[PDB]
Amino acid sequence: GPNICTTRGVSSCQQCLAVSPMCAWCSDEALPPGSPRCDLKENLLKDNCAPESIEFPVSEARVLEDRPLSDKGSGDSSQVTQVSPQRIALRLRPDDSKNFSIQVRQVEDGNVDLVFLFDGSMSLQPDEFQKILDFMKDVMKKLSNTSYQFAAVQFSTSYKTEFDFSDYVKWKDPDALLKHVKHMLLLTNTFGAINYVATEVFREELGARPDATKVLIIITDGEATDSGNIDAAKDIIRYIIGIGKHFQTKESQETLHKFASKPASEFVKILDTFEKLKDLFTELQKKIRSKVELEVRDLPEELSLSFNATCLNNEVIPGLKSCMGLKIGDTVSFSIEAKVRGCPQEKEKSFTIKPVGFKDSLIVQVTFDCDCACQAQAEPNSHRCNNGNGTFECGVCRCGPGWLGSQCECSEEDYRPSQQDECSPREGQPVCSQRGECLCGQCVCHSSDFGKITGKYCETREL
Ligand SMILES: *[C@@H]1O[C@H](CO)[C@@H](O)[C@H](O)[C@H]1NC(C)=O
Ligand SMILES: *[C@@H]1O[C@H](CO)[C@@H](O)[C@H](O)[C@H]1NC(C)=O
Ligand SMILES: [Ca+2]
Repeated sequence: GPNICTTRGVSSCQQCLAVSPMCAWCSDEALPPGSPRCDLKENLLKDNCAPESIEFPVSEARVLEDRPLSDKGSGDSSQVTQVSPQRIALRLRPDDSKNFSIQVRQVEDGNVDLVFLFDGSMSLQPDEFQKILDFMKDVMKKLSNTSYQFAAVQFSTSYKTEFDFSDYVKWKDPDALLKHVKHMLLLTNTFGAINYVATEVFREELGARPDATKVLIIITDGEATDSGNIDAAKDIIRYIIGIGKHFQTKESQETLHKFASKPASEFVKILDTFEKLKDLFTELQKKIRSKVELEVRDLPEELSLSFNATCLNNEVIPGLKSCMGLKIGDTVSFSIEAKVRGCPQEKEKSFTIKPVGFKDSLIVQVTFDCDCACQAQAEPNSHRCNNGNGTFECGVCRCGPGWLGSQCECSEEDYRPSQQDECSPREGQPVCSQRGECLCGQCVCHSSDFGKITGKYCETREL
């Protein structure tokens, strides 16, 4: 049962490869033109196509850089490795796919650049504002000897950095970092405050680490008094904590959703009192650095990925690019499939697959294997195609303007292949009255200076 490679009526080696990854092509030259050309390599070999003429590329995945994951008890010896492998060379056929895998293992503490964006509006009692200050001092005192880095920004009507990352690293003293804070006692411009942090606090000159996890703890006691968008803070993991009587109604709590990351059930936290601020972050802190999540950069438009995750105790979750509830030294893995659509023009592209908050990454160098190697001697104007009327690449003719056929001979389109038996009017007769040649199931009459020959079967001579 002639399958996809044979059926599609292909006219060259390139679109034969473009039919399907399983298709191979024969370029024998010496072969009855109406023989099969695009088929599986086994079927091509089953007929007597010259075995060395067969073109059958195969997609492949080759590991280039495969530093092993670092173990627990790791000194910075050529730095630590948390993603393996780190570079892979992918070669893909037209519309083909190829799987690969990566192990991820959090070897190090986990670098987090955390910003406190705390409400300083007029609604806060002097004690409540102090509870917020002591909350931040508590968090920083509890995390002094970790890879956490802290910045704090008070916002009301205005936005003010009380200290940034370079200030925290330099002093490491929560009391001294916050001693100058004066309660603003004004409005609640949450939109502009989040934009301020995203562009004016998360900056490398001010101590921010470019590969660290960006976290935003927003503490507020009322709805925002400004408006706009926070597109500039899309790359920051944003928690928001609404505290007090102004978030009693579920309506008021829902206004906070657009400020926090998704889903709101994870990143929006509602409290009735400021006393519960100590215990609340204690639980938040457990989900900040306990999750590996794959992040795809520079993925070409013609490429699509699918992920199957093995997330501790061999729970094989199809669809997931993340695993949560991880500890130091745990190892997870992801099976990744990359399918291309057709064949892009730029034949070499790269992209990155990286865990959020990691410097380690997997770079995937892609090359698309679409052309046939028999473009070597493609013989334009070949004597196999009516002398000039066709280019002879890969053992067949690619017909120039006008002409058609196996050899570029049939000129005016026969269209419907039908049969050569439509060249003689009845079963046993010779074709074209013996005054012409059957070309693509249609008679083409012998030319003579003695007179024209016409008719469907070249029966009429005009002397
Ligand atoms: C800070 O914590 C790390 C974590 O083990 C420890 O190795 C280091 O000695 C601590 N520093 C001080 C000054 O205690
Ligand atoms: C994910 O698992 C499904 C079912 O086992 C399989 O069909 C698919 O190829 C897998 N994908 C990858 C990228 O391994
Ligand atoms: Ca308020």
